[PDB]
Amino acid sequence: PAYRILKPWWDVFTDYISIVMLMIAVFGGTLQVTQDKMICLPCKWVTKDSCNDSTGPTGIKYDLDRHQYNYVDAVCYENRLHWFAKYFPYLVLLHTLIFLACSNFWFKFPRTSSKLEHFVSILLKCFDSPWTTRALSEGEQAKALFEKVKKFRTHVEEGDIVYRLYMRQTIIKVIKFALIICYTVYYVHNIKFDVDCTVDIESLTGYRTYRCAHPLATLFKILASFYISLVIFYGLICMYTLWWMLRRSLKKYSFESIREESSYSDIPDVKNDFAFMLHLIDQYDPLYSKRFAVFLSEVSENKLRQ
Amino acid sequence: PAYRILKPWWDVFTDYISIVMLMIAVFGGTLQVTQDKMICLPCKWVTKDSCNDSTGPTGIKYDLDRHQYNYVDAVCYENRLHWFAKYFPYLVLLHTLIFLACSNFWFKFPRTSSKLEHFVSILLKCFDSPWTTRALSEGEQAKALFEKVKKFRTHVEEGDIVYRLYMRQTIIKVIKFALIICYTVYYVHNIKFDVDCTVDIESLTGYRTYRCAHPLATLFKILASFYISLVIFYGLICMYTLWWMLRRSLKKYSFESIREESSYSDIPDVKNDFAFMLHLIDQYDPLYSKRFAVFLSEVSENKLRQ
Amino acid sequence: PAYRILKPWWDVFTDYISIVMLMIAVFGGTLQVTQDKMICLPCKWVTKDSCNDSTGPTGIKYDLDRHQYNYVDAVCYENRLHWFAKYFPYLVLLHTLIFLACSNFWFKFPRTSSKLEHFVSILLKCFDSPWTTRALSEGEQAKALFEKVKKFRTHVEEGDIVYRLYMRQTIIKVIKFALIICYTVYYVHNIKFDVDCTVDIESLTGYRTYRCAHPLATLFKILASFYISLVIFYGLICMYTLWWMLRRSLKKYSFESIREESSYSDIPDVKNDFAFMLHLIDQYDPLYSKRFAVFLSEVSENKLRQ
Amino acid sequence: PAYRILKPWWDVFTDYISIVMLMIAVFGGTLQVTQDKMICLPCKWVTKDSCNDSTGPTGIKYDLDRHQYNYVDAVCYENRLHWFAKYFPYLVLLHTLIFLACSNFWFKFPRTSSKLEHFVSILLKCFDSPWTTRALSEGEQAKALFEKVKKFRTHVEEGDIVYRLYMRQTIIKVIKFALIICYTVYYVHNIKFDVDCTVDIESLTGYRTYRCAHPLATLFKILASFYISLVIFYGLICMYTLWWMLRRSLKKYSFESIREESSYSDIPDVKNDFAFMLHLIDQYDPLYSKRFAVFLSEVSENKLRQ
Amino acid sequence: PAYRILKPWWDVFTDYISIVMLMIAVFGGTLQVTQDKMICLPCKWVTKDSCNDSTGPTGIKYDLDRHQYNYVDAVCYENRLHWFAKYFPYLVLLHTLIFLACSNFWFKFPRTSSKLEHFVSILLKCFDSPWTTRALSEGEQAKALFEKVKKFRTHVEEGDIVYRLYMRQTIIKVIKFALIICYTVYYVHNIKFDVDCTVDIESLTGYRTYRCAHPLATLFKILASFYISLVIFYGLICMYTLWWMLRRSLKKYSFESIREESSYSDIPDVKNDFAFMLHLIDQYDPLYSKRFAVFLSEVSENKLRQ
Amino acid sequence: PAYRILKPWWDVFTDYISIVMLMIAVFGGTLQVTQDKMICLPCKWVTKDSCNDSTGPTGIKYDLDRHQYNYVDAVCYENRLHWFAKYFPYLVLLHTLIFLACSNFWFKFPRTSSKLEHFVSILLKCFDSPWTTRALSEGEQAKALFEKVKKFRTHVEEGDIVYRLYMRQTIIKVIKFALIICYTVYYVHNIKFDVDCTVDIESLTGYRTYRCAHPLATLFKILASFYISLVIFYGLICMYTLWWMLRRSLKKYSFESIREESSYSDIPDVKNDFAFMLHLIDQYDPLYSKRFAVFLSEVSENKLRQ
Ligand SMILES: CCCC[C@@]1(C2CCCC2)Cc2cc(OCCCC(=O)O)c(Cl)c(Cl)c2C1=O
Repeated sequence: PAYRILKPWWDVFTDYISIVMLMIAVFGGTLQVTQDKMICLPCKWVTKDSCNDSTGPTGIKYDLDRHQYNYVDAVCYENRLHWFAKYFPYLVLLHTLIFLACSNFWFKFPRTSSKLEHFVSILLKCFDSPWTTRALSEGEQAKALFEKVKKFRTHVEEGDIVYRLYMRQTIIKVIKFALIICYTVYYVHNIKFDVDCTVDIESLTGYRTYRCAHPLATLFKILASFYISLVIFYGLICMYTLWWMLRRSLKKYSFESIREESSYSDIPDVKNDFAFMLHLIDQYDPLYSKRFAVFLSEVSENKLRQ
Repeated sequence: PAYRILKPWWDVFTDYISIVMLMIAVFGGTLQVTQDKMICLPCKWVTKDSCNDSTGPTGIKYDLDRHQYNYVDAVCYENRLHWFAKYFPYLVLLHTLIFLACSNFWFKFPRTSSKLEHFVSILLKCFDSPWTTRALSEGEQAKALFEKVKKFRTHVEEGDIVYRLYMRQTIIKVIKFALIICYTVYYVHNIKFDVDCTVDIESLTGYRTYRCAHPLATLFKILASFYISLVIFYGLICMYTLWWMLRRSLKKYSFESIREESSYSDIPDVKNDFAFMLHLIDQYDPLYSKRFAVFLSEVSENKLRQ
Repeated sequence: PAYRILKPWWDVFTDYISIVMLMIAVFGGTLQVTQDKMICLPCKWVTKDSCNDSTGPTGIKYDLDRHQYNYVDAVCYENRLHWFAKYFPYLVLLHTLIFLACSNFWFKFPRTSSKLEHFVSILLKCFDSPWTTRALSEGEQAKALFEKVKKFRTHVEEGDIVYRLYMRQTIIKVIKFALIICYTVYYVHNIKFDVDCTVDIESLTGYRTYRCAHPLATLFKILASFYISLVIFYGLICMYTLWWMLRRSLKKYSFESIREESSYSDIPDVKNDFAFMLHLIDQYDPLYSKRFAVFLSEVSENKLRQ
Repeated sequence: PAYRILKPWWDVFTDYISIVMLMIAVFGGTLQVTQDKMICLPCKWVTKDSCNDSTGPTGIKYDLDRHQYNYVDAVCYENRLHWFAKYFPYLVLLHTLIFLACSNFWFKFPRTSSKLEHFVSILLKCFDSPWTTRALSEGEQAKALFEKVKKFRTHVEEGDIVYRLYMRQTIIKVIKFALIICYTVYYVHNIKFDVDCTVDIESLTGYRTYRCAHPLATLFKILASFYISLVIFYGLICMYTLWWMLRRSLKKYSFESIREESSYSDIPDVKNDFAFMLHLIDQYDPLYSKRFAVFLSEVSENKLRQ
Repeated sequence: PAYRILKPWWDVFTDYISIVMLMIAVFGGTLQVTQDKMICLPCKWVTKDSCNDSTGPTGIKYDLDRHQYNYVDAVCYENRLHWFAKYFPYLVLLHTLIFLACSNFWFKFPRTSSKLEHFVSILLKCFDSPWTTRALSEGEQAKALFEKVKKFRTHVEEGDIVYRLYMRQTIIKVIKFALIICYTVYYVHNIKFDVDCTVDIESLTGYRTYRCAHPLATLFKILASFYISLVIFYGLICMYTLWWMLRRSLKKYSFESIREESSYSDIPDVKNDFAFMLHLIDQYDPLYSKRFAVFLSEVSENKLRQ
Repeated sequence: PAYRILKPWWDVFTDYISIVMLMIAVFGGTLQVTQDKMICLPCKWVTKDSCNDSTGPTGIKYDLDRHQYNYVDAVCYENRLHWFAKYFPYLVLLHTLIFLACSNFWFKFPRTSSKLEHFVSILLKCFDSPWTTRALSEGEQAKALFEKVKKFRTHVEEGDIVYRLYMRQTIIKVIKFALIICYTVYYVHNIKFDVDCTVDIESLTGYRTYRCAHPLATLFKILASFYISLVIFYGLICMYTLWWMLRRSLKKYSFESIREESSYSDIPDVKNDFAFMLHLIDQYDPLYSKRFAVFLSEVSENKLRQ
């Protein structure tokens, strides 16, 4: 609904990034179940579990059918291949859904969605107010507004809940980024084209060690190296937020910059949880606060009462 | 329709969980009919239905074509493989559709949908009522409302039907969870990569026992271990409900907390099935009851009659 | 359109059942054209068209290529396999479309859709009628309603057509259920995994008899055993209907239960085809008849005329 | 748009039939390009281009690779297979699109869509007319209607164009049905499972004659035998139309059955092309003519003029 | 938007033809990337790059594996096959998109879309005009219309731009048709089933010449022969247009046929680019001009001024 | 929303081009993951890593199975094939998304979307203004408009931000085009059908060098040669823009061409960032400026004040 203004500039970049993070999780995923087979050949000559080396030349005959090649692929794809290479597309999906759903969980929990639901309502109407024109430079209906916003100020003034949740979201969408890099940089070298496996199934095929190949290992390094670069730019967004979300100390509002402009001084600072909801709407666009900066002044209420 | 308020906080978490439970039933299902073949090799040397064990090495030749390998796969996939491994994706779909449809069956049965249909109607209007402003702090049209809600109170006051059905839903969406864990934890070890089969078809192939492999056995342990963890968190939701749905004993309402605020005392407790429909809307958000806490007071009716 | 009230409780269960009956006809169908191949091996040793029986063991060599195996599969899938196993998904689709379309054919035939089209119209307005409030406890516009419903009573009072068609639908949606069970229970044992075929093509392959396998035979027994259980529960719905649709003998209406409540006695029973359209709307919810139980009373017409 | 009334009962059945005719053309078509391969084996022993006939038995070795089998399939699928078996799904699509598009071409040609566009307009308003209530039993605005329909009668009264086109549609949607049966019954026996081909490519494979198999030949007989039965029932619809479209001889209208009911006699028969547009709307439902049977009577115009 | 009237009868046929032209470009295209492989066999005996010719018979053994057959297919499909056979589905798509997009480019270029945007606006209102009723047989608001259309006549009267573009479209959608036939008839014989190739890769396979087969060559002759017949019927549409678009010489309008009917003579011919926009709307349906044939007459303006 | 007028003619062509650029990135991409295999044969005779050259002829036998051919394909597709041939479809997608998203980023950044959001609003209303009719040839409500646009002129008059961003977009959507041609023309010759590889895996297969083939190399030259031609035509669009975006020097507006027409001279030039938003709407269509050319004249304000 009408929550576009409620999202600052930095949380607009993030909503697009958290999609393209998902696009390379379904594209890498459909490409990993349809395919991501392994090819595997035995090594006749071997030295310590390593394929050492060996008129016109001719092929080598291992005397193996197709099902023995297809059996050893599954073994050397299940056992001697890192779980990160096989599950990378399913894993970035699980994480980006968290990074995404955490943002919107603050809009679904009814203890907090209700407070947002009517706060943006009274600001959206106050923006369109003929009296704000005169103050910036059948009134009894407009008096009920003054009593509404006076009630809605005294209704939400007991404690912080949305400033608690929205502070949790940027506390937990930074730890994840700090957790992602802990494992996604430490396990990307595990994926690689050339794979050697040794699985002890001599009884079936006749060989010990099998050199193998993972053809999509190169295409997953690209997505992974494109993913984590699509997550530090994400992480740089949320870092400046907490730099901005604690330096300001916005437990209350500061109307001191407009009280000179209106020259009324009958408008006091709002105590808690009415500032913060207002503080980011001014960070979105600074007009919507100065038109709401008049409904709290009793002189303006008096001039409206006339 | 306008039933969002009618769903408490715990039944909001559940509607999302009952989707992702389904997403891993269609994804595991398309991946089980397209594929989930079995590979199978015979074991030349065997000791009690068990593949015991056995210059440069060379392959083993079983002298089998492709159709004999493709025939024994079907046999050892039909007979010597547990039904739970093959039907897991179809089974969680059947169950999550029950877990899902049971929630909404209370909205379709016309004996009960009708009662919900107009109860939320009179609350949605009473929320938007100018007279509630004065009481919280051409009236003949508003008098018809007082007679409507007095009639609608005496119309629904005979017995409990929605409190019967909505009590059935959380009685039967707990037994299922208790039934799921009885079988889904006891049969997940049945699925496994390495499979040995012995099916007595020597007349066709020439061998008795065949070692086999199920490559998706690892991918189904993950979904199953992800599913049941996506069902105890579900089950923890419905457990607190019955803790909450019996401790309160909400056969009637308790207006005693607002009768001090209004200071009217002309508003009596509603007898049965008008409280419970109101009791969870107050559990959703506690405003919608205090604005409906005035239309029952005859002094307020008298002041409205003026 | 506004026909939801026009459908009793039992025909609400049925509309969902007639979908899931279709879901296992398209899922079983896409799975039967994409696949449902047969595997087939010859039997070197045979006794009366039956594969009798026969250091380390070795494979048996039939000296057949892939195209001879692929040719004999088509033969033993076309000739020695029951049509019910191959066409089950296409057959339940054909039947559920009949079971489904018969329900809605009563809404498309213009001789009967027209009568339904305005009957529900005059009831939907009469439900919202201020005069019904006073009777339950610029009138000239409401007089035209009294003349409309008096005309619409004398307009539809000649014979039964919707009571004829809606009686046909539950006469023909019971015979089908009785026809389904006659063949679907008598032919489900025909589908089975192990198949033996004998097709007399020695000239091409060299063998007489071929043991075969149908890997989806187990997955079709499940859908079939799930289907017919999804059709007797359907059939139990329509059985109670005719128990209810003949015991009542609703050729006319019985207003005798409300004539005490209104205490007017100026409202006579409606003769034919105006009761039945009204009789099931009262079976849906019993309010919509008692508000329509006043527009037929000439005293109420007189009090409205004042 | 509002053209539902303009379509009689028989052209309602037809719109559904002309869909399911198409559903078995896309289903038979996707199933014919994805697959509909041919299998082909050579016949070592042959007598006049016919595969005559021929301890434990053993396979026959033709000494052919896979590409020689795959080459001869294309030849014996291109040359020795009837075009009707390969193109049946594309052919019923081409025909059902004609059967379908011909119906709606009468709504697109602007010389005739315009006439339909305002004729249904003046009937749709006249149906909702308070004056029709009194006649069936600020008027100057209603006078303009009388002059509108008098003008719209004299505007469309010169000749027949929609009665020409709609007569063409049922002249050409009967000849096609008569053309379909001429070829679709005479060529269905051409499709059959067992196929023998002889193509003179000894230089490549080494054989003259090849027995073959067409596995979908049985599934196309079913659709074809289901299609033509889905076209004679179609053809039976359009046959009764011309029985009905010529027996009536509806070059003009006959208001003689209502002139007794109104007892005005100031309403004359409409000459041409205003009757036929009205004649089928009465065949849809007979109410819409008797309410339009008053706007042409000058006494009614006079009583409206008062 | 409301541009349906703005399209004559001939440009209505064309919009459907330019779809079915596209339907056989995506159907022929999906069928050409999924498949359209080539089969290729070597010719042991050859005379001048031509496969000349050559108890019970036996197969010929070329001693080739599957990858040598799969390598020579790509070569003889890339080199010795005409580009028209491989790219026909992609080529008719490119052309039909031009034939299609050129029609609608006249609606997107803002220099001309603006002129169309308000011309149809003033005609759509003037069609619904009570004063046209009297002339065909609070007026100050209608005076502004007379001044609007007098202004909109003097606003668009300087030169021809839409008559320039719409003349370009039928100049360039005839040259293409004349270009299509120049190449599509001269290259359809290139596609054919039997293909002989000779590619000089003896070093890999061992043979010089390879007979091949293109199984879809017959299905592309049908679409091509169906396509070009679906483009001359298109081309016959645009030919009559220029016969009609130059014979008339519609640089201005001719109101001489209605000036007798109105008998006013105060309505002069519109100079340029107001006639042509009006000339084709009369060619669509001749009513919309005679109702617009009154707003230009100063006597009608005078009678409206009264 | 209502931003169609805000986009000049050249940025309308571009929005379509930036789609078809994407259509050949998803079509080339689905065709590159589904397929784009490589075929590879060894060369028995070789001279310096080059396959030199070599009764009836017979095939060459390399004594290789299918898995050795399938292993060497992956190697010679991963190592000896240019990254541009494999990643071309993924690369044009990444670039066209930038070319596309950069255009619309100027509409999402809230510091600039807000300014556009109300500028087009006041022009869209002023276009529909009765007073503009008189000037081109309850007014207190129209006075508020004059004060609104006087305020909205003094509100946006401090600096340039949208003229900064929209200047950045055409500075960065020209450098990319200049960067595309730097690499896309220099790397298209890398893709080619015939490929020779040499990868040093003698230990597994037995050969050193393998001739290979890339069958889609011809289909990617076409898309690439079609792509870059679909990007210079794009690049020609943005080049004329900067020719037009600097020659005009539109830091302010020039009302001198209309001040003769109105003959008021009370309308001064707008200083900065109100001209440019207006300058391109006049470049779209020159009407919307002359109707907005009156609300700034105090004589017109005075005549409106009367
Ligand atoms: C005698 C060995 C050399 C010839 C081949 C070689 C040895 C094994 C393969 C090549 C040809 C072939 C083709 C086959 O079918 C291909 C299915 C692939 C698909 O489904 O795409 C099968 Cl089964 C077999 Cl046994 C065989 C052979 O005897």
